[PDB]
Amino acid sequence: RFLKVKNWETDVVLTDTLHLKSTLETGCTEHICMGSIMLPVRTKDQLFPLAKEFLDQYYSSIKRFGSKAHMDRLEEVNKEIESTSTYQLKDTELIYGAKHAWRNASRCVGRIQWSKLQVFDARDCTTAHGMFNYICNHVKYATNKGNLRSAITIFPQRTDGKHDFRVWNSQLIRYAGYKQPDGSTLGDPANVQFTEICIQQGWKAPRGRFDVLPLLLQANGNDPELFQIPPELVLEVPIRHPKFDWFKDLGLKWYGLPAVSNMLLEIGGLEFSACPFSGWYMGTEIGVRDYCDNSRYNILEEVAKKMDLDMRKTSSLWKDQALVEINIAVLYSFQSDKVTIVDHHSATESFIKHMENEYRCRGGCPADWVWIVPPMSGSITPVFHQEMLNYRLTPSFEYQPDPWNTHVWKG
Amino acid sequence: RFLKVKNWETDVVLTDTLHLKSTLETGCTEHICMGSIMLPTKDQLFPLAKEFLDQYYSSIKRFGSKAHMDRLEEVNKEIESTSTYQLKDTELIYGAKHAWRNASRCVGRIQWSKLQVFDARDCTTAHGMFNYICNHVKYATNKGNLRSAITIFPQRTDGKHDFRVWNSQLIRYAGYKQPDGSTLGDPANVQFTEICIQQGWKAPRGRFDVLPLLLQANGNDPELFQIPPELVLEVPIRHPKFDWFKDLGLKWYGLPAVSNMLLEIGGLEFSACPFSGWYMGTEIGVRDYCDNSRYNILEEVAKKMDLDMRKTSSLWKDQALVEINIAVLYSFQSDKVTIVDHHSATESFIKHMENEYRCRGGCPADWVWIVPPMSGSITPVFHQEMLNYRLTPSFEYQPDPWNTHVW
Ligand code: HEM
Ligand code: HEM
Ligand SMILES: CNCc1cc(OCc2ccc3ccc(N)nc3c2)ccc1Cl
Ligand SMILES: CNCc1cc(OCc2ccc3ccc(N)nc3c2)ccc1Cl
Ligand SMILES: C[C@H](O)[C@H](O)[C@H]1CNc2nc(N)[nH]c(=O)c2N1
Ligand SMILES: C[C@H](O)[C@H](O)[C@H]1CNc2nc(N)[nH]c(=O)c2N1
Ligand SMILES: [Zn+2]
Repeated sequence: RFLKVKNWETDVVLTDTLHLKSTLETGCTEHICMGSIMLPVRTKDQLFPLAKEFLDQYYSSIKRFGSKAHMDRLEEVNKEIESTSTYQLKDTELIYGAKHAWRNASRCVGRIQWSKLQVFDARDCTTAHGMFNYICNHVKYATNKGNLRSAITIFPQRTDGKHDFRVWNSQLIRYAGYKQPDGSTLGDPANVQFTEICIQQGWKAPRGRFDVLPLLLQANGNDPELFQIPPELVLEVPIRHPKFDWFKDLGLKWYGLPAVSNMLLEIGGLEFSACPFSGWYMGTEIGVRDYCDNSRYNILEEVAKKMDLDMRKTSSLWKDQALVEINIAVLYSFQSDKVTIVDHHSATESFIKHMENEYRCRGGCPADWVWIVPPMSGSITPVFHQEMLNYRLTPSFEYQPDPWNTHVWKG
Repeated sequence: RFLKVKNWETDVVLTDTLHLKSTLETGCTEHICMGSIMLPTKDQLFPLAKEFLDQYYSSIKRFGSKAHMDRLEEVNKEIESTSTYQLKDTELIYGAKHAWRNASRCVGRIQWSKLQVFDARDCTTAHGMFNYICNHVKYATNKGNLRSAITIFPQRTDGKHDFRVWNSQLIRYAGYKQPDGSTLGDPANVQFTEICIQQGWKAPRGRFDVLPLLLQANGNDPELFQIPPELVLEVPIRHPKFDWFKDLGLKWYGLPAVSNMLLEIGGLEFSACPFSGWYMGTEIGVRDYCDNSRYNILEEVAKKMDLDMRKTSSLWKDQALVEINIAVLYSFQSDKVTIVDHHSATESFIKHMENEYRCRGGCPADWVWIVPPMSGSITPVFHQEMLNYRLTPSFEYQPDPWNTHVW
């Protein structure tokens, strides 16, 4: 079964045959589409087919399908599964799996970069302190004095699910939030709950509007521990605007390294509950979401005020005006400090090229339109007019519940 | 199976039960989501009719009543006898208001019940059609105080006699292929502007020439008609801050009146059913002016603003885009023509969602189409989870008439 997708600005039409390799479900049925829903212990019984399928994929990519190298690996993994109830990935296999999870991420606009991914094998890690060491190295390498490099660090896979390695933070670097008695929030509203945990776990909080949270790390299913990232490793950028000299006086900064640390990496049926990975920011992540979402730093009002905007009727589009300026500032500040960042036009254009290339070379490129289209100026980026097919391939990055909701406390 | 939707900006949760009444299909499966794809007999007809009449008599609190059963019987008889049937005016009105209500891509549905239905089922000719349309245009325009309306021409019979309005909107600007290679007027209407010329229209070859009407009655060849200019309200576009704006020579028409869709009620197919409301600002400003495949005025506007167009990261496309959309809203408001901004409209739609969840048990919505084409995440709909499914009565798409019409 072939499937065509069309781009209504260029009339370019592409055919998908890759969706036939799709395993997991979408949340959708013939009678309901849930494409806008945000969030729609494993036995040997189901493990080996996942192993085989994965290993068949792997040996195809290295062009050794059916070889003795292929077959003996299957034989090896097989035996290890019924003997030990799990199995270990070779280094080559781990690397492949990670890159491909990235490549399979249907919600990711940055996947043109997927082949260049520095994989750090942290599978020999046994403790929280060990975790801290690995993570510090990750940051230092990834940051690279502002010239950011994609990377992922991979901690021990899940076994019986009672011995999970988890990074409790949603991103390695992120600013504290503090609900005040009066109801106002200080710092980042997104991280209030996590800050409370951290504070409870012993963290002494500076209580400023921009405090870098401590790492909260759990190894082998033990109670998580706190660690301060050395400040010298945390690259931040003061936000200024090129024309408005009062912008700097708003006192905004942001960190340079987006490093997501709460997702689950699945490869050949193996689950990696701690797999922090990092790239570089698209400006609208900071400029549109981080500053301008109502449930976040919410500076729209103050920026609009300082710009003397007609804030009386929304039909003055003051909100829209202030948003654009804030995004201009974010990009200007990062480029001025030589810290890698991409604007939303550049990134969406790159993605379209990537995707075209993926259809030609791979038979498709699963993509979630709801997530790919940037949160401002949608229709003036080329992805808005791009039809996209959404489906799920393994290896994949998956959501997993907040560890504080599931963890069994020792003492 | 009793689905929940969450707004991630306000933590509001609504439970959807209304989807379980869904009749048509989505294009999606458990293996593939197609939510971003633009367009995925006597025995057939009675079930369809019964479902409609069931919901109608339920809506008037007469479910299972004698009147219900009597009507169900009467229609059942007519179908057996005539291989079709006719809607009582009340059913027709109910069905139209509900097809709008069920339009999952429409951000405007808060207004759904205040729709004026003009029954044009007695119409027989294209001339008759023209008269009905003129009347619709004048009622709806209402000197700039726009009112929603739909005019419904005879339903389909045997497919050989359909009524069709060939224009996609009653009012749209012509577009012509320049020898110089580019495009003058509206590029989206080039083939139609040709077909009108190709059918005898005398194009003034301008930039904003109102297209003529191509009306087809009873499966006949379509006829040309000019809307009386005094009925076409237009708005010159000026910026409230930039005086140079006026010299770009831009205007737009006030009445958005979609005319190429098929209205389906109780299994019957109204292939000619032009309807109209009022514009959300972005429809003209973001889409009609700045889409590359349209009037694409972005570059030129930005130039007038002397923005750094050397690198994409100066966000100059974004800056201009806002100003353009400010001007559109400013012009319409100043000339007292009804228009809504995307902040106001989306806010209303969330409130309308609330209402439909409460009073009806849900509200089908297509996020890809509800979220405006600019400033997406600073509108409430962006963080609003939605469920998409298809209820009847509905507006469906239908092929362009030329591709089908037996001449
Ligand atoms: C290097 C440059 C990259 C850019 C510019 C980029 C950009 C983005 C953006 C903007 C999102 C949506 C975020 C949001 O607004 O919520 C996203 C999603 C995502 N990215 Fe990328 N990304 C990059 C690299 C990576 C890397 C290195 C990985 C992993 C190896 C990755 C994996 C993902 C995944 C799994 C999602 C889905 C988020 C979810 O499902 O919640 N990305 N990307
Ligand atoms: C009264 C004010 C109204 C507003 C502000 C409004 C707004 C909108 C907008 C912005 C769209 C997206 C269209 C696009 O971007 O091309 C849309 C689609 C739609 N509207 Fe509404 N509308 C209004 C009235 C109506 C009326 C009176 C009807 C029918 C009786 C209607 C039925 C529809 C349908 C069926 C669609 C989607 C068509 C499709 O499936 O492609 N609307 N509307
Ligand atoms: C269910 N919520 C999804 C969600 C995903 C998130 O991860 C987004 C994400 C993931 C990987 C990224 C990699 C690079 C980059 N520049 N941004 C990236 C952004 C963040 C917040 C939320 Cl709320
Ligand atoms: C650019 N949009 C494409 C498209 C629009 C369509 O109708 C848009 C439409 C329909 C009804 C409307 C009613 C009011 C209004 N302001 N806009 C309205 C816009 C139908 C099919 C397609 Cl493919
Ligand atoms: C590719 C995508 O399906 C297509 O461009 C859609 C996206 N969302 C839209 N939304 C509206 N309101 N109108 C449109 O024409 C479109 N186009
Ligand atoms: C309800 C909806 O799915 C949700 O708000 C999505 C919309 N699109 C998004 N797109 C990006 N890039 N990031 C997001 O968090 C979201 N949120
Ligand atoms: Zn779907």
